[PDB]
Amino acid sequence: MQWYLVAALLTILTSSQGILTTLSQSNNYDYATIPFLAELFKLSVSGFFLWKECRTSPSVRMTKEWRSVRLYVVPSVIYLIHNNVQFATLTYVDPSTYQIMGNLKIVTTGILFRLVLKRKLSNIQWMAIVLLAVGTTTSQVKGCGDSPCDSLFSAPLEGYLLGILSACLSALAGVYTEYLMKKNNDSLYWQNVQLYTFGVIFNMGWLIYGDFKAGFELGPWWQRLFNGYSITTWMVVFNLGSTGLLVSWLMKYSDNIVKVYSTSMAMLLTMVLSIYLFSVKATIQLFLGIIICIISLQMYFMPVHMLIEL
Amino acid sequence: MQWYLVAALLTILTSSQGILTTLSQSNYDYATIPFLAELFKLSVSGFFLWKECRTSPSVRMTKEWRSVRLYVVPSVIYLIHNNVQFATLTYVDPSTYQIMGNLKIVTTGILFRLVLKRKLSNIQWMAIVLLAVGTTTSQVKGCGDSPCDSLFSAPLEGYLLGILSACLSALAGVYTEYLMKKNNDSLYWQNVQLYTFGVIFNMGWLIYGDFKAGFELGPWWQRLFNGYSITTWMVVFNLGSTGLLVSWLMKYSDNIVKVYSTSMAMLLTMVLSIYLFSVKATIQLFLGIIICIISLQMYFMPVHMLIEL
Ligand SMILES: Nc1ccn([C@@H]2O[C@H](COP(=O)(O)O)[C@@H](O)[C@H]2O)c(=O)n1
Ligand SMILES: Nc1ccn([C@@H]2O[C@H](COP(=O)(O)O)[C@@H](O)[C@H]2O)c(=O)n1
Repeated sequence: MQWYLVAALLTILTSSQGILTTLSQSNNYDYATIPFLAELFKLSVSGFFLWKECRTSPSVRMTKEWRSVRLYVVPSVIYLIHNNVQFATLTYVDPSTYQIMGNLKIVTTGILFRLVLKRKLSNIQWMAIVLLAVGTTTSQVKGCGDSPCDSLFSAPLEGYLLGILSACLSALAGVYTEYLMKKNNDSLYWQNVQLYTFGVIFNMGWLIYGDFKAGFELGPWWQRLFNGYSITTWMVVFNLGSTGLLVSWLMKYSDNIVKVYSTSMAMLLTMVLSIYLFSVKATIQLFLGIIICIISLQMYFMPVHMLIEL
Repeated sequence: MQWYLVAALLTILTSSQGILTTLSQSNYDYATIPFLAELFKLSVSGFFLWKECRTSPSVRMTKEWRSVRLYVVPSVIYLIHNNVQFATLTYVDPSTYQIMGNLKIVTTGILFRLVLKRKLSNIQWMAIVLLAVGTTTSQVKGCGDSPCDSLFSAPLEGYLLGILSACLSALAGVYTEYLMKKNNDSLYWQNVQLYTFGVIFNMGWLIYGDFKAGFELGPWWQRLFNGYSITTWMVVFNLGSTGLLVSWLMKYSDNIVKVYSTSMAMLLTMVLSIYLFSVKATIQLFLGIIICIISLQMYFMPVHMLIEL
């Protein structure tokens, strides 16, 4: 119920789906179908709570007018375009280069927060947003004697340009979602229901397109849907659903910058946990990135009188 | 130089590329490795051919298009095979697909008799089957395995294509043996022709893939080295190595020695995965090994040793 508990919980669970994905990714299923099931989980859990809210509550705010309902399409259109850009990018860059260009969403959300959401940021705060992006990048940077030597700056221009466009779309999606939640006095569960309906539709249309690409002659998406699905596979479907509901909560009762701080701190926690479990070699880059990020946290969230005291 | 040392070495190295693949499958494209692996074999064969011509008084080499053009066929089969493999996986989970893979043992068996016209005793036929049964046994999904593959409950297309896949797989191998043994030619010249067409077709595949997206995205040659770790290069060499041994066996041995090596590699991988990846040893592993060890004895044991005390 407090934004900082939800944000902390999102951090805990964003790193859970991180580890559970790799474990489940032990050589058996389709990660094309999970986002569909993950959306279906969110759509049906939101609908449940909407139903329960209508039967429990004297008044439930719900804008049924197509003027406002149709606007929940946009995020899905952005995310569709985003997925094409992501796929396009990876045909110029190795996934590590792509993973590290991903920290640009922190600055692009920053900018669109100001531009689209028209919200005010101090200079100290702007410097924190940048520090966060720099701090996360720092932890990811390829250390000495790393077998996949990514020759820096030596990737094709298309790669760099698309990586940048990817981050702008990623940010735009999140920032537009916040707009939708906060533009209405409506119920969180009704906003979710509309949002995640269009997501289900578009996820589904994607899989139908994929089947169209092979002339519908091969196996259809609905038949294949459950193939290889272990328990761990189902854990991440729920886990991806869970975190997605928290993101919506924060889109309503918080902001994108709290989101990207949660997401960023999850990525650091994952690396810290990977040392004890997957036994990954701890590096100075991890150490440094954490300190930058902890300080980036304080800068942005610390009350401005605490910044100035002894 | 002795077939049984090469076969044993192929077993050792077929399981090496097995582990090294998963370890490296930790950043790259497994679409491009077969291309580099073929290039390695083509250029290592060419090297030894060159060296053989400069070292040897006489080198047997049939340059006539009548016989050179026949080295295309394996590549055409393997191309069709890869389409079938991809098609299959859109009806079945990879485990179901992996376990249907033991049918290549019986399909090589049959085509050995049909295409290569070679003679098998009944004891030998029973060994070929036992091998396929023994490998399947080790793979079978044990109690409390999270991906519960509802047996027999897959689509018909899946089962039918899995079967067709095995026939093509076998046909490719059996036809290769035909090519090696139909000539008195140099191993290195047979490799050079074989692996030239393989390079060409591997390359045409990647060009097709780029055509499928209108050549608008990243081209295969630019992308070729992306994500390539040292580990990645180890399996490229390792996949090249084993492939040269397969050719040796296509010439101076037979497909059945191949599939015994491949099968025993798959068992060794599971045994090694217990100490390294710490996979839980099962009775199915234990049973499959005993079946396979006995399947080995049956096929290779001299028939007087089978009958003594
Ligand atoms: N694999 C995926 C995953 C998501 N998407 C897009 O993202 C949207 C789903 O929303 P989220 O995944 O952001 O919850 C869909 O509208 C879909 O177009 C996709 O096109 N391919
Ligand atoms: N990923 C792969 C690997 C091989 N192949 C096919 O297999 C042939 C290469 O032979 P090997 O890789 O079996 O030595 C090529 O002609 C190619 O058409 C493919 O089409 N896609």
